[PDB]
Order: sequence, then structure tokens, then C-alpha cells
Amino acid sequence: GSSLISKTIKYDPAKDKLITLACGCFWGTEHMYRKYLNDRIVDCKVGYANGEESKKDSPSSVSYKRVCGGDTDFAEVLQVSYNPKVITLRELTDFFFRIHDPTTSNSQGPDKGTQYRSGLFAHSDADLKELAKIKEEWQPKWGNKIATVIEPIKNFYDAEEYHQLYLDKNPQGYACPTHYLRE
Repeated sequence: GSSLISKTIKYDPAKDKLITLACGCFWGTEHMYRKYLNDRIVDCKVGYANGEESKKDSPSSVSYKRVCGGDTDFAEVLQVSYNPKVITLRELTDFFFRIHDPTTSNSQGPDKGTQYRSGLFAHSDADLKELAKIKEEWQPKWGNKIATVIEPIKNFYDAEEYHQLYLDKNPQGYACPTHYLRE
């Protein structure tokens, strides 16, 4: 089988939908989404998505230590649970393309590696087609160089508790220079 959904995220399949976002260092990804959109989303959790199953260091999870090895292909991500009647997927994706530089391949600012890659991981085929459409429309704003990988969600594992809400727990922690809301 496969773990696609966070074990700790607040998610009601009757009303909510999911989107998994890769913007580089997931501390910045969560901080941006919570700073500007916490009141409009149901819940969000940081984790590791779309990597090699064989390179997990535990049967049901993958650790920060293991991912930092740089060979697991796992991406540092934020999984967002949201109500479509409160906020649309387009609004969340527009925000996505404003909070990081999506033109760099396997890097975000000084953070280098496949774990920091730009990505949009869809939890349905319908979302996949919409995400690809939104990426197309955003191209001219980023010099037609958008490197964001759009593919279905393959696996997701919650990051360690200390990673959750990191920059809101510790404001003195590392902040990526590219992680800010652009005009």
C-alpha cells in the first residue's frame, strides 16, 4: 500500500480537500501559509513526499536525518487540508507561485538538493490537470522558466514534531531569503 495522507492532519473527506506543496525548506512553506492563510485553511503539516520507498529508514516513516542524505528523492513539503468553499485550489496555487522562486531545479536559495525542489503533488487527476493549467498561466510572470514538478502524490510521511510550526515556535531560526510574499 501507500501513505498519501498525514497521520496527524485535521482532514474530513466529506468537506475537505488536500494539496501537497514543495517550496524548498518546509519551515518557510508552513510559515508563509500560516502567516497569510491560516484563517482560511483547515490544517497543515510539514513532511516528506514523493521519494524512494526503498530508502526509508523505518517501515512506516522517513526521518529528517535520512532525507538530508540527499539520495532518497523525498521532497520537503507542506500538506494543506482545506475547504473548497472557503478557499479555492487556484488561490492556494497562486500563493504558492508568490512565496518562492520556482525557476530553480533542485534548490531554493542557498538550500541545495532534491529535497528543496519546487513541486505540486495532486491528490486527484482533476487537481493534476488544474495545477498544470495554473502553472502554464504563471509562466510569463516567472520568465517562462517554471521548474515546478507537477505529478500525483505517491507517498507522504509526517515530519518530526519539532519541525511542525518551527518558525512560529522559534522566530530566531533560519529563514530562506526567497521565502517572502511577492507582489
